[PDB]
Amino acid sequence: RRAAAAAAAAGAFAGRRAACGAVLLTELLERAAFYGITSNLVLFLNGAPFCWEGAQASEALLLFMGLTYLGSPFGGWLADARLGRARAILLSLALYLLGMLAFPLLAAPATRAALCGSARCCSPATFAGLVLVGLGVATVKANITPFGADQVKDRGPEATRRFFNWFYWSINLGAILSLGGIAYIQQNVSFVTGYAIPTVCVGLAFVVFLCGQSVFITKPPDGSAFTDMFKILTYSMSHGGPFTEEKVEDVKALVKIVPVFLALIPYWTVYFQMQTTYVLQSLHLRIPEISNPHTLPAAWLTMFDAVLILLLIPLKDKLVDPILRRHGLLPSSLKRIAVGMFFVMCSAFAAGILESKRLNLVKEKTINQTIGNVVYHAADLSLWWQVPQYLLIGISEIFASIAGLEFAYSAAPKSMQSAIMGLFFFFSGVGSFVGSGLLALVSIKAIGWMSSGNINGCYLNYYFFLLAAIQGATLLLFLIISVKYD
Amino acid sequence: RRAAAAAAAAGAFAGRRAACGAVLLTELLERAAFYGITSNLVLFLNGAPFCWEGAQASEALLLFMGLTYLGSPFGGWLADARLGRARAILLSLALYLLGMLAFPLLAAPATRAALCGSARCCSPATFAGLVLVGLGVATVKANITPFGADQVKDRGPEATRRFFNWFYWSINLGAILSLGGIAYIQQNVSFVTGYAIPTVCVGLAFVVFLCGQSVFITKPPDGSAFTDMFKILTYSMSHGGPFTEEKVEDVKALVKIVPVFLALIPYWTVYFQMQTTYVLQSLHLRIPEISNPHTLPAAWLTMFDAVLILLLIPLKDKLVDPILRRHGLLPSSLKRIAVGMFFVMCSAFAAGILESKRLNLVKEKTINQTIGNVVYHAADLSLWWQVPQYLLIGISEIFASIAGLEFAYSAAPKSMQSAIMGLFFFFSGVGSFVGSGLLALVSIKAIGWMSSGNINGCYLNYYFFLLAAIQGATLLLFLIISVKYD
Ligand SMILES: CC(C)CCC[C@@H](C)[C@H]1CC[C@H]2[C@@H]3CC=C4C[C@@H](O)CC[C@]4(C)[C@H]3CC[C@]12C
Ligand SMILES: CC(C)CCC[C@@H](C)[C@H]1CC[C@H]2[C@@H]3CC=C4C[C@@H](O)CC[C@]4(C)[C@H]3CC[C@]12C
Ligand SMILES: CC(C)CCC[C@@H](C)[C@H]1CC[C@H]2[C@@H]3CC=C4C[C@@H](O)CC[C@]4(C)[C@H]3CC[C@]12C
Ligand SMILES: CC(C)CCC[C@@H](C)[C@H]1CC[C@H]2[C@@H]3CC=C4C[C@@H](O)CC[C@]4(C)[C@H]3CC[C@]12C
Ligand SMILES: *[C@@H]1O[C@H](CO)[C@@H](O)[C@H](O)[C@H]1NC(C)=O
Ligand SMILES: *[C@@H]1O[C@H](CO)[C@@H](O)[C@H](O)[C@H]1NC(C)=O
Repeated sequence: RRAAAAAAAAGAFAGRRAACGAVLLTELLERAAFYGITSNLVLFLNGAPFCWEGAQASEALLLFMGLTYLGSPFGGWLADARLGRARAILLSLALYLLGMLAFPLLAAPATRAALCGSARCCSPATFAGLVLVGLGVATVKANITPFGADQVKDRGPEATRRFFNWFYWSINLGAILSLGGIAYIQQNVSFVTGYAIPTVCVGLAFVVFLCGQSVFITKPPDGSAFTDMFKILTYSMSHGGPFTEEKVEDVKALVKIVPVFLALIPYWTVYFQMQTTYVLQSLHLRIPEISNPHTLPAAWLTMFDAVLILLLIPLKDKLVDPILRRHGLLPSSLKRIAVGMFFVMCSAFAAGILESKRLNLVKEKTINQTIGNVVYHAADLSLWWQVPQYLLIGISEIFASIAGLEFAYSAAPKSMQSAIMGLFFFFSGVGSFVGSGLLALVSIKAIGWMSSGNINGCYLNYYFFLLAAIQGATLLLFLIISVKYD
Repeated sequence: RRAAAAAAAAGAFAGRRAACGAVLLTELLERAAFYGITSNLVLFLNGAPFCWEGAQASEALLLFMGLTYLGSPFGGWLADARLGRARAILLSLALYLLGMLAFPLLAAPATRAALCGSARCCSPATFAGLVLVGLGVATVKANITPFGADQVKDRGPEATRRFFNWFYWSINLGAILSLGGIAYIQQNVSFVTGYAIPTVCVGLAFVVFLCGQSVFITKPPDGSAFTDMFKILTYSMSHGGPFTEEKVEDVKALVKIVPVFLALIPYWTVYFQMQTTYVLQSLHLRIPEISNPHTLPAAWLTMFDAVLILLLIPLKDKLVDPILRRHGLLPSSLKRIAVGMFFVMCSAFAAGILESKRLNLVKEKTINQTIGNVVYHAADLSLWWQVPQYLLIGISEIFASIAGLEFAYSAAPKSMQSAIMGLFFFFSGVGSFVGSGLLALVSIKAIGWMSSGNINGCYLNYYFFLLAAIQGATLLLFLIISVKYD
């Protein structure tokens, strides 16, 4: 019946198999370049060409990441009011490549003198490159996600759900490629060759759109709507009556989806802190060697999470697209976010248990292992015991990560698409920054949880339990908000 | 509108304030007597009048508890087919008082010779008394709960929801009275006076119904329905067609509510194990003294849980009857069970954290404290640190315990009321027994979690984490079952 019809829709892609693979490949290459920059920025800045202090490099990376979140709302508005999505993404990719071209030249010893030969050694060029890269990334992220789902939007709302699966899969495949191959070359072979590859990736990602301009679905720009709902918004949030035709409906949609985005700040707060502290714990756990180029990169550890995601996304798809559809289970995009939050809390609890075990074991004996150029003191507890953690968050990223994008896409006005995604990725950055502040809070002398690269004297288990409690409170609040919204 | 109407219904009781207080008082007295028997049965059996071994007394108490669960389905059937609820409860209370009269006589030194003067010293009389008490308790429990809600059933389904709140409140008040006063006298003053009081409670509970026979709502017995849906059930589970008039509907209801009861076995499995191991942990924690009669009873520790429940039930009622009704939040009786399971899992995790802290602290120093007539080795960690546990389960008993009874009452055929409650209380016993088996499982030499009254050498934290995992899996399964049922 209806189920049969929906399963038949799941039979999507179909005609448009080109228009999609192009977007998937473009996002893969863009993510590969982004992770190539982000993985080893601090090592590059604190090295031979640049004599920046560790604090300066950390602040530079923090500003670069913050720019990629702050520029998203403005990148989305530019792609809706003044330009189309295709042209905006093309301009953003051109700017991203321009910012890309700076780092290989600085890495090269011959061309470094031309740029900055004659505190910070080469602050202007590096800052300009980082600003350009951040603006390009912010404009691409806020615009590629709705542009890709535009091709599959005609076949109802299950084709856009299948597309957002292989979009996340391509993102994670690009992350694996960048953090595995490029991050290895950047630290073992040379920085020139390690930074030339992501530039070539950006160059190839630009060619794909030019080749695929004949198969994409475009929408004419419309800034009149933005003017109507920004300039004369203060004149009113509802009850337009005879004045205005249906723009009051999209004003209602905006003011109704803002609270859902606001209630998701603690989710990102916990999620980014889990990204950081999980790697912190992995560094202090027994890591086996691979050979008899040395000192495997620390970025490889992050790969672990994404390594799960790939193996889950096909499987899940099959074992979720029939199984959960013919039974009418979990159809909405908000209950899936709730399930993701539940599994985030479970992962936090598992991490706390493992950290308590590690802190109990470390009092007996400790070994030294080198990662990069620094030796960490680790207990004699195998790294693979951290596998149960990464499953639970991985399942979370199966549910909460994709469903968040689906909700941001579907529950948004047609005119302001790619601008609601801008707010989504901006509130993600706000959550990341408040999470950094939370980490700074528990590090004070009054609490002393994170008073000290060795964490054998820091109670990471209490931090994990606090994150679990925050995630539980967020789960309850989000359940209430989702019920009220529906 | 509709909300207003429902809030007005909440304005219940109203006319029937007598018919209810009578049921509440009867259940209070019955629970006081039951907890008077259960609290100190082992101490009585292993003492001066009786020279039973500890294993024999434990087996006797286990059989007594198992009888109270096994007799529930048959007690409910007797109250529906052959008798009315009022007459069945009166007969059960008479039998309960008859079984009650045995223990004071055995405790008294003069009358002990008349009963058993001339292995187990007085097995026949004690076994007969325990059998009579168990049958009486089983028949009362399966019949008092639907009889009490019968008075308030006319004013829609919010009066039966308010009644089931003050019913649980009266149960917990009776538990506090029995475990605080009676359990104190049974161990400090004398067993004769400590067992005379619950007999007087049973006697008073019998008088209340005789006084309230003029204000109760009764239903004529109907065994023809039981014959129709038992004897010729094998002839068919649906599609009756011209044969039968609407009994196929109640057959459908039975076969549709059986899976929900089956999926609740792990809930009771975890809940009873939490009842036991929480007291086990409380015994090994620093307990302050009260005076300068000595050796406060161990049963007082159980009081802790119920001590919360009282303070929650009024408050909750108010802060849930307006607040959660005008907002249309959590109206069904199964989502409340799901919330209770969530809080059970959270309590298990908190208990595991506290147990890990206690096991870390015990390695430094240990103190000795006497409870009853046995000294426990306890860490120097305050007992009140166990408060966060008992809140989380207490909230659970606010949601899962009451809503389970509401679902058992509402989702049941009109003819088989008090027989579905029999199955409810029987599956509760099945869950209790499988929980006892689970505790016996983790005590084997292969696992060794509970290899040994001192638990300083037993990993209770791993047991708590296993209970939390079981509760999470039960939460997921129950969510799926509840969605399919609705
Ligand atoms: C006892 C004190 C702590 C009050 C507890 C309130 C919390 C525990 C309970 C009470 C009200 C509940 C919410 C009421 C609103 C809904 C909508 C319901 O359809 C799905 C669950 C959800 C999201 C509930 C989540 C849990 C909840 C927030
Ligand atoms: C979703 C939430 C409720 C999960 C519960 C996690 C929190 C509330 C629980 C888990 C472990 C619990 C702790 C268990 C052990 C200790 C150590 C003791 O020295 C003080 C109490 C304290 C600190 C408890 C505080 C509350 C606690 C931290
Ligand atoms: C609802 C469920 C999933 C909650 C998760 C609880 C379980 C699955 C988690 C919580 C703590 C985790 C443990 C953390 C620490 C250890 C000790 C180590 O020597 C073996 C792995 C092991 C044993 C992990 C096994 C999985 C684990 C027990
Ligand atoms: C990835 C693997 C572990 C599959 C995971 C399945 C579990 C995690 C998910 C998938 C399907 C989900 C259930 C689908 C059915 C429903 C009905 C929905 O309206 C409420 C939630 C509930 C009860 C979901 C609970 C969580 C659930 C059981
Ligand atoms: C660990 O490092 C410390 C500091 O250099 C050193 O003294 C100690 O011997 C090292 N242990 C091992 C096993 O290398
Ligand atoms: C605890 O009990 C043991 C065994 O009787 C005893 O030897 C020890 O001294 C006791 N400790 C205290 C503080 O009483």
